[PDB]
Amino acid sequence: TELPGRTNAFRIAEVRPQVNGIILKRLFKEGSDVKAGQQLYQIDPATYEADYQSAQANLASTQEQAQRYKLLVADQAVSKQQYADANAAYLQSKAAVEQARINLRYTKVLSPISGRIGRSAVTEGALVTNGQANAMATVQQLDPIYVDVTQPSTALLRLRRELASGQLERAGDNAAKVSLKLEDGSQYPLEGRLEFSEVSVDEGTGSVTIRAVFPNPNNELLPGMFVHAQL
Amino acid sequence: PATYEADYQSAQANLASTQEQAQRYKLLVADQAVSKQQYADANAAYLQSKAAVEQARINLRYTKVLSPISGRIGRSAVTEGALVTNGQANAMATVQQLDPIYVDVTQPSTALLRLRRELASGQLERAGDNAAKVSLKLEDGSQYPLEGRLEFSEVSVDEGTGSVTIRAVFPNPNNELLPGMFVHAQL
Amino acid sequence: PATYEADYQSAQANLASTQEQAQRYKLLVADQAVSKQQYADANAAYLQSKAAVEQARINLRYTKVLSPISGR
Amino acid sequence: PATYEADYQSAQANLASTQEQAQRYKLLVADQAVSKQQYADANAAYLQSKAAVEQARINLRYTKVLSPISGR
Ligand SMILES: O=C[C@H](O)CO
Ligand SMILES: O=C[C@H](O)CO
Repeated sequence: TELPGRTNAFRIAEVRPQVNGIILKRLFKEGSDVKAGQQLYQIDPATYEADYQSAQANLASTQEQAQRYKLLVADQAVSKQQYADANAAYLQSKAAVEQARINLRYTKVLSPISGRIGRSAVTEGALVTNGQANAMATVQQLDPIYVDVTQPSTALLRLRRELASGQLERAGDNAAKVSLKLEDGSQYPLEGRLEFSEVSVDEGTGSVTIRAVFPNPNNELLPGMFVHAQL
Repeated sequence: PATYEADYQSAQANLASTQEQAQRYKLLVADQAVSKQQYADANAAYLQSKAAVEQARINLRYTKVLSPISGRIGRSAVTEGALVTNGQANAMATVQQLDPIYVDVTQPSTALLRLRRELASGQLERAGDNAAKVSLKLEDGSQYPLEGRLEFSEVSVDEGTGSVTIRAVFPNPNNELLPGMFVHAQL
Repeated sequence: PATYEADYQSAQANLASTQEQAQRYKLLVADQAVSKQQYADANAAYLQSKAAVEQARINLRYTKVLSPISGR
Repeated sequence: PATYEADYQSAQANLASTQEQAQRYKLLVADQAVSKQQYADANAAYLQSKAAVEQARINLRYTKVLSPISGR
């Protein structure tokens, strides 16, 4: 039995800015392989870095001020007000620093997922805004790769029982071993699982959609291919 | 939540401050050691802080997107790293409780009555008040192993057709039954 | 020196920023892609920063009270 | 023509405005008081207005349908 389907990325993530600024450098090769947590961009941190330190200086000051008054009020050398106001400022500073720190951190646009980044929709030197609609880039885990197969709800059961009645080659709980046949006609050398748990159902058709998972090193398989699973 | 968490704490700091200010100034005006203005203003700020904090708290909370129902989630319409907006048109994902599963049956208003009386006249196998036991037959032809209730209380009526729609309830562990199947209930 | 040290770095951070700003705007003005009033201001900030830094540096330095003479 | 007449004057009002705006920004770029890009946007609007007015004028004129040929 041959089940028609489309290959899809195993995982998709969008790269976006979370701080305002100018793209200083784009540290990645379009179309290369990037790891999750890897810096993909550098937003000119000249200022954020400046504010952050400007802040810490402030906190260092107000903090001393406060700690000194805490001591003094205990001996009434100072009033309950002055200490209150002093500890007030101290708290505000401490807050500012934390916000400064957060923004500086967002200056290094990291990759959320491990996969394959394509073209960078943003040129170096460009202006980037937190909340902006468009994404700077898109990474894609392409190794284990999906193959979305759609069968009429009936067939999914039929297969499901053959799986339990040993009539199908086990591949794991709810998974049968399968082979892939490119629209090329050729036979993808490796083979993978065909999980039976449903992922979606077009109630307007009643048909179900399940996923096959093939190993894809060498990156021979790419999203969008019209293939055929085999049981 | 890096920031929401930051604003929330930034806020709580403030409240802690203004609250002290108030509770104190509430005592000085008490002995005319501070004008009515000074205290009114102090309690003003205090109330504002208290409000700010509550709003910060609410936003932080929404940071963790929970599932409203228990059931089966399908694909996630949103990728990680994506930008999400309150009020946005599209839903991030849809959960569907498929275990007890419904089977919408449509019979002409007449038939519904015919069956309703057989139910009362014991001519139909009771399954509960207003419910008769029923079996399911997939469009496959096969016979769904389990069986369930066929509630007679109407759910909707296409007045343009006069026909009524009632629901059958089948157990569906194993998740063999899925939405959209064209089946047949049997009595 | 906890603070002086902090102000001093707080400062240098600032200068590093305004300095970049200035050096860049001067390029723009040369293409008339920014009013010289914008540049003037940019270089104005740069000079203030540069001044701040120097004063910061001076104060930090005075943080280690040294002995003027050799003796007892 | 109640409206076409209104739109035509509504427009001319606009043009009179943006035109002044432009002519003034034109003296600024001359003294590097503004960027080329600014005088650009200003002159951009000015040209759009001038176009709008001409279209308004044309339409108002057609409010008076005329005969293409001499005949019966
Ligand atoms: O931008 C999406 C792909 O990475 C490239 O073209
Ligand atoms: O929500 C059901 C499917 O997973 C998607 O669209």
